[PDB]
Amino acid sequence: EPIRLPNPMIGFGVPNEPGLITHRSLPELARGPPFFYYENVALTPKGVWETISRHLFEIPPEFVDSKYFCVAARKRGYIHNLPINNRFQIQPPPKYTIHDAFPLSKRWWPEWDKRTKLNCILTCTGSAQLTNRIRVALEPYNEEPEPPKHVQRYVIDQCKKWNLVWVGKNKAAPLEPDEMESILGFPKNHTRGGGMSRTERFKSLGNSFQVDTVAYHLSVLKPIFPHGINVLSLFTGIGGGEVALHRLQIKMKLVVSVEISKVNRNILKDFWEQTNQTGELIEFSDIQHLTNDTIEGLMEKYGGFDLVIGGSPCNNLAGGNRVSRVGLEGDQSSLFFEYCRILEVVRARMRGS
DNA sequence: TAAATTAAGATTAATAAT
DNA sequence: ATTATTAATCTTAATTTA
Ligand SMILES: Nc1ncnc2c1ncn2[C@@H]1O[C@H](CSCC[C@H](N)C(=O)O)[C@@H](O)[C@H]1O
Repeated sequence: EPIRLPNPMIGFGVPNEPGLITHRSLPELARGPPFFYYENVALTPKGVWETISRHLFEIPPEFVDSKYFCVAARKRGYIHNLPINNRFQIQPPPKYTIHDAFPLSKRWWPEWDKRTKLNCILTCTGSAQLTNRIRVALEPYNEEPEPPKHVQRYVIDQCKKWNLVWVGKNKAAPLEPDEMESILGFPKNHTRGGGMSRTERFKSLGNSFQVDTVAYHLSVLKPIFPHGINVLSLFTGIGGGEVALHRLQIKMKLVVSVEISKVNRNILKDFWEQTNQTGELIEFSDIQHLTNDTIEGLMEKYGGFDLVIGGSPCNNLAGGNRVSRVGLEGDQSSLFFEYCRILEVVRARMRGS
């Protein structure tokens, strides 16, 4: 049978909502050590998560929309072998509604824009030409109490489609990098510096984790590892998993990071020093060049990995991709099988066979 | 020439309507 | 329950700025 997405998309449960599940039955092969945590977009071409689950020991994905953790939706699938009881959220949780998340916006927000929630944060931002087109469409009705319905429809659907917020008179503009940073749960200016351009900031932020969602899942690790963990971070990006562990106060004795973007590696190392991490950070570039024996050598030096965490590329899965939405075997999304290859090396030492 | 700008539909699912 | 309509969606690439 095909994988049906859960409605509501709350996974095994989210804060302040009914339907929390405290126990599941995992397949014997799925079982740690190591713990592992895999992330990707939920809204793939047909059959993709079935294949991902087949290669991750038939674990059913946990589908969670991050709108239950912040102001912006983020419908993601999570395959992991973590315990699911006694999760807790990092504090304080981010603002839940647009009204609280954008305090100045009530000055410009139209009554007929009924959004209390933003849509997914993506790598492609709305253009200044779109802002002008919306402004021009609304101005012939400035002294009218309300524009006609067909004009309202165009503006509303463009604000949703491009995740625009009202910032000036008849002015709907996309989110700023620091706003994306805060909604995704990163500290302010996390992706400012390290040679990252504003353009690259948009892409890296759009590709990243929602930290509060991932932290809520990883929270179960805190009683398990009082002395911290050795982490294998695959497709690290701007370090969503590391920020989550940091916010959970779970010591990272070691992070071996694999991330091909140089500016992303700079952002992660900047975070490592600015938060005064006492553990060691090791940075690799291309996962395709990371050999099995290197993983085994690292485990022999540092004593294995307690957690393997990563999200492999989505560009060949994402609905926004006009060119190469060819599925799991696309040039970038096929790097999922590199995640499985590395994970299997860790499992061979940790659990055997 | 790094950085910025802009527009380029299709695929599903969720929801509404028989 | 079945069908039709609405709705969301970790993007690529060509091009221009500066
Ligand atoms: N061959 C490769 N080796 C290593 N990393 C790669 C790669 N190809 C792509 N990547 C990286 O895979 C990442 C996928 S996006 C994942 C982002 C991460 N979860 C975060 O919190 O930010 C990107 O950062 C991309 O640069």
